[PDB]
Amino acid sequence: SELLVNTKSGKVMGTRVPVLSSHISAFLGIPFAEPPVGNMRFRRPEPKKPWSGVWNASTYPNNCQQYVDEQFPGFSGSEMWNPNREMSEDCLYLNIWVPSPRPKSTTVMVWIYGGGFYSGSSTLDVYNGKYLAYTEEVVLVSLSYRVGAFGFLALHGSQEAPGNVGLLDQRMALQWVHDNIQFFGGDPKTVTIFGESAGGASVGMHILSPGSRDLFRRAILQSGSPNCPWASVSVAEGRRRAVELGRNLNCNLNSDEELIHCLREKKPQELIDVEWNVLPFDSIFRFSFVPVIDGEFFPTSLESMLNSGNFKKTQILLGVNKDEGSFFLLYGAPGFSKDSESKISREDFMSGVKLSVPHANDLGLDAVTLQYTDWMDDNNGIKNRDGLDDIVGDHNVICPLMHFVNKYTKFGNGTYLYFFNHRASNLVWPEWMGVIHGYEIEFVFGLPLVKELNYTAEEEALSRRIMHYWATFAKTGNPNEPHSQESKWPLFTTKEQKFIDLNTEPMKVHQRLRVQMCVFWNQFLPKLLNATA
Amino acid sequence: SELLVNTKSGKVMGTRVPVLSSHISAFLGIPFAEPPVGNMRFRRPEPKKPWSGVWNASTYPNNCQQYVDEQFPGFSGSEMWNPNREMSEDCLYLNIWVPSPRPKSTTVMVWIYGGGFYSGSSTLDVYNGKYLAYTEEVVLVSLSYRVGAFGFLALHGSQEAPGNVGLLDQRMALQWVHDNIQFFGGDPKTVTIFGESAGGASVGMHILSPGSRDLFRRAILQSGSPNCPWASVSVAEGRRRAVELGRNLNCNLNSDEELIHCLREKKPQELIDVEWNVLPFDSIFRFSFVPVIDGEFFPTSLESMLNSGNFKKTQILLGVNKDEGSFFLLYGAPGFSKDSESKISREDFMSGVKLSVPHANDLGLDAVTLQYTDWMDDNNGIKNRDGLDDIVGDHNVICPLMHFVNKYTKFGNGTYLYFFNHRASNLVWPEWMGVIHGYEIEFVFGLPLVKELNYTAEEEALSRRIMHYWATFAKTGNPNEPHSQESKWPLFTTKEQKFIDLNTEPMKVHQRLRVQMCVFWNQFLPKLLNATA
Ligand SMILES: CCc1c2c(nc3ccc(OC(=O)N4CCC(N5CCCCC5)CC4)cc13)-c1cc3c(c(=O)n1C2)COC(=O)[C@]3(O)CC
Ligand SMILES: CCc1c2c(nc3ccc(OC(=O)N4CCC(N5CCCCC5)CC4)cc13)-c1cc3c(c(=O)n1C2)COC(=O)[C@]3(O)CC
Ligand SMILES: *[C@@H]1O[C@H](CO)[C@@H](O)[C@H](O[C@H]2O[C@@H](C)[C@@H](O)[C@@H](O)[C@@H]2O)[C@H]1NC(C)=O
Ligand SMILES: *[C@@H]1O[C@H](CO)[C@@H](O)[C@H](O[C@H]2O[C@@H](C)[C@@H](O)[C@@H](O)[C@@H]2O)[C@H]1NC(C)=O
Ligand SMILES: *[C@H]1O[C@H](CO)[C@@H](O)[C@H](O[C@H]2O[C@@H](C)[C@@H](O)[C@@H](O)[C@@H]2O)[C@H]1NC(C)=O
Ligand SMILES: *[C@H]1O[C@H](CO)[C@@H](O)[C@H](O[C@H]2O[C@@H](C)[C@@H](O)[C@@H](O)[C@@H]2O)[C@H]1NC(C)=O
Ligand SMILES: *[C@@H]1O[C@H](CO)[C@@H](O)[C@H](O)[C@H]1NC(C)=O
Ligand SMILES: *[C@@H]1O[C@H](CO)[C@@H](O)[C@H](O)[C@H]1NC(C)=O
Repeated sequence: SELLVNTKSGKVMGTRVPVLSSHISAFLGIPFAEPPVGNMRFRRPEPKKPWSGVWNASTYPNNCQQYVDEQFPGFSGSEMWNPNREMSEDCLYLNIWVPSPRPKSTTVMVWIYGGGFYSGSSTLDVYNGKYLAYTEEVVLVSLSYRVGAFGFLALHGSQEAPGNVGLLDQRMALQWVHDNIQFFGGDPKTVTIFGESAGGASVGMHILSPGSRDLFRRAILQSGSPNCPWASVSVAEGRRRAVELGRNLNCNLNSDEELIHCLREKKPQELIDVEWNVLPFDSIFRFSFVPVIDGEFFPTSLESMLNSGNFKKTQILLGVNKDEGSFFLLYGAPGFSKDSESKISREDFMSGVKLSVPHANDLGLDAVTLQYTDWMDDNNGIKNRDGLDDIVGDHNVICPLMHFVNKYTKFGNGTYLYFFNHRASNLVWPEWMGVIHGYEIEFVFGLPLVKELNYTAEEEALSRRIMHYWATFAKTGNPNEPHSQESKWPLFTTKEQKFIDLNTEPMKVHQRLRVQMCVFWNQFLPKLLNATA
Repeated sequence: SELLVNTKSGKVMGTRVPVLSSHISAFLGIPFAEPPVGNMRFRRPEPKKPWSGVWNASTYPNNCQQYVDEQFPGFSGSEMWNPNREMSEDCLYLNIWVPSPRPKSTTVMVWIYGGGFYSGSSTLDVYNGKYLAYTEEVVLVSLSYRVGAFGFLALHGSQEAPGNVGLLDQRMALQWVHDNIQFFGGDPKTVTIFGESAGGASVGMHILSPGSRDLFRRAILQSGSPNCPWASVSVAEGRRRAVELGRNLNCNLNSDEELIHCLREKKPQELIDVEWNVLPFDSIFRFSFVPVIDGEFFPTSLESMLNSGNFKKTQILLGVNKDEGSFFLLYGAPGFSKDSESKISREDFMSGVKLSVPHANDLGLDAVTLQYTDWMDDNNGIKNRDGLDDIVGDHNVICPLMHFVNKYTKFGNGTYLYFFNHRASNLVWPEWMGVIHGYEIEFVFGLPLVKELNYTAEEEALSRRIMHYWATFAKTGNPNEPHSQESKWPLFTTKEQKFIDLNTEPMKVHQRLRVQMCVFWNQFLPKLLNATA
């Protein structure tokens, strides 16, 4: 009964599931913490009290309370990210995918979903771990964590709403995986945590946080970095938004205790409905309740931690996608559409620049504009559009990640940089959107392997290659074949700063990813805004 | 006796001179002002007292007291700009070149030599007007004006050293040409003033100055603009330098009167020897004593005058050369040589950036650096060198001229923009220096016509074309042939902003000359320096 597993918390009943004309085990819904309900809302997670009998882990668990995207109802493109289960605070569970026969001490891979820290679900179709676990014979785990106010409300000082609880949720799952994954054939001394966007930033935060370092071996970061403009706030801003939320809900503000009590009575949807109202600016790619630089989970400022090398030192595989910004412009910028090539005008361009760099003063905006405007042809609808895409991309994902890369590689043990630039043949979004943020995931989890998903043959190869790189890396700390003859994915070094692209064509090696624009975002603009303010 | 001319100041005896196996008249040394000597030093020029008898104008006059370049002794490249006559304060004379037979009421062209306002001579070989006057049958005139302290010392308030006297010198020559050029077959109602570098800036200043507008019809500007960073200073800076000069010469400073008396006793070389010591910065392309925004010669600030359209409205022909900055880097930047391809290092590059933009604060310097550095290959010796060339070029000549162009064309009557990018076949300077500042002059005056100067056949064509454009323009206000079939030199308009290049190849039309870099120099950087200071 490989489906009947006994863990240090209780027994769990699995379920056999088909995968590419075969089967593997699957334990969905394993609880790793007491339900963050009632007075637990906002508090740090508490480990799951051991249970009696057999816990049925055959179906997927609930999804955490979140904002649901309904801008394009009845459109797979955006609906594929929405909660596909019943939302509920009681949502701290994790899913495992064990190969069959159940191996022992095999590479473990824990996935942490993205979603800007305000949304996400471990139960999406696109995150079905059966293919990867099957094809690469690994123990694929998918955790979950609180999001929105629920997971990141921060009244620094209080013990009721300390902030970063959502990250602590991830830590406790990693801890569980630590103590129980061996009972599933997993090797706790060989765990790779990986995630995309907010999930990626999460991985990076676990690398930095002293209280998480010992819970994993190596890590992967997809289109996300711990130092991203949107991935965290100061204790002060965190407290400002928390109060604002309260004001937004007619609450006693006089003290933390009174405010916590008020927010703890409100139904989940009440909080969610006014969640966006706390942001300081009109903007895109900015999220209300995110990790807060607390001095605890994060010893000191992120930048200082990176300089001093105060962070876990291991191997990391990370990269980005060609058009990271397109997805956000569609949702927030003026002029963008899903039903047209969205040629942007000069006036809308100026508008998008503001929404994209909300914290910028007027001179800053000029800087950004000058940097991304071709004055030899500035009324070119196409150009302006691609210009915004790059701005949103470079500022929020690519350059922040590159800064992280360079900074990490000085103390790291092995850095692998990729540039995903393949436009899926069956993508439901229009063409101007290019290689959209988050669309490398379907290849990482190997959906191009499902013949019914009408992908191309060449795309099945890519997905198999990508999973192999991801699997091999988590297993060895290197994605390259021990000694194949296939082109090697070079090691990113401080001097050569090499990286490769990921697509159907033959591998190619490049250097200094968007180095020019990144000098602008990482060195210059920060200085300009500091001096002129 | 076409050589014997009677003017409203006295008679003058000319001299016949050979030109391309033929002859024309030439009156060298016509005095148009009382010698600015003794107590006249620094004062506004006074018209030349009518003389008795026949003034012999067969030889060239003296050159004004100036700093002599002796960085490359015995090298035609730099020596061709040095005074080729005996320097002396008594230097206010002008030269005329009248075709033979002496025509009547023909197009007149007055040349104003450049030299950063600290040097220059109307008697250089490269400025011999016999070819142009001969080939294009025009009355070519070459004036002179005081330079250095002598021509621009400015103690605003005083009447002894009011500043801008040097420009007034040019005005009085233009006035003379006005009242006497008809006696030489010239048409005072058809005078075109043209000059290069400081001379060009001069032309532009005459266009702006209310007291000069009526002295000419149309104008030409070569690699020089009235609004250039180096072409003028505020009344305050003007007074600061004047004092500094005095301090530099152990003078009573207590009052203008005492300081003027002191500077009026010192021999010309004394002043000249400490002339560079007054600049506020360590730098290249910056000159000690230049035009001062006085509220008189210049009603108000240059920028305001250009916005309000407060300036002479006529036709103008102007342009620049491909490598304006090279000449100055050779003389002031670290790393540059005449005996090598001057591949510049990253450290010397940073140094040159400072010398090139002396008025910039640290953030400004960063801006400039980021704008001209290719971070995909920043140790490329070549690139850095060309980068400096462009910086020095764009900041000091090209973008300032472009700003002038755009601003003028809103009220102008006809604007023609050229981009001289032909590298003379016999240039004595090394190749890296490209198309050096001031080397379009030899073609304007048509030296490629002299077979003994070993130019190419193709270069004789260019020189003849160029002179024709220059001549035809001064004659009609349009350089194009009334109705030839040759490619037309389009009119620069605010919308299309067209211009053409000048070289041996077939004409080509372009648009928005260095528009990208100019947005940086004309809009952004000025704003950045304003905000952050
Ligand atoms: C309509 C909901 C919605 C609102 C706001 N911002 C959004 C940003 C992004 C998305 O969608 C994605 O990001 N995407 C959805 C998520 C998707 N992921 C999914 C998982 C993997 C990566 C891709 C990418 C596209 C939806 C948003 C917002 C902002 C503000 C409001 C306000 O009422 N709203 C409502 C009031 O006042 C303010 O001052 C202001 O802060 C600023 C003006
Ligand atoms: C050696 C003389 C010389 C000096 C300085 N600057 C020069 C600039 C340019 C040339 O030559 C050309 O421009 N060129 C010569 C002129 C030529 N024209 C000719 C006509 C048509 C255009 C081309 C172009 C090349 C010669 C220079 C200078 C500067 C300063 C001194 C100081 O002692 N000097 C001496 C002290 O203290 C300061 O703080 C400082 O201001 C800044 C550090
Ligand atoms: C748990 O295992 C059960 C077999 O012992 C299986 O029948 C359950 O499937 C579904 O049953 C229905 C009645 C409902 O309870 C639904 O939630 C279950 O998914 C399976 N699921 C449970 C109850 O956890
Ligand atoms: C003025 O015309 C003279 C003929 O009447 C001619 O001889 C002069 O030539 C040069 O003569 C010598 C002696 C010397 O004065 C020199 O300066 C003259 O150039 C000519 N030049 C003058 C005197 O102005
Ligand atoms: C390839 O699989 C697709 C899965 O999304 C499917 O939509 C395509 O359509 C066909 O299969 C099902 C889903 C149904 O729509 C049927 O009517 C279609 O034949 C499928 N490609 C095709 C056209 O065969
Ligand atoms: C073409 O004219 C040049 C003018 O500068 C000259 O230097 C070249 O040299 C010859 O003429 C004179 C000047 C002298 O140097 C003589 O020895 C040379 O033959 C001249 N080109 C040549 C080489 O004929
Ligand atoms: C990682 O560490 C091992 C041994 O500690 C060392 O041999 C290796 O060079 C390191 N990896 C890199 C390339 O940083
Ligand atoms: C110059 O003025 C004339 C008449 O005043 C006018 O016809 C012409 O269009 C003007 N030139 C331009 C193109 O500005």
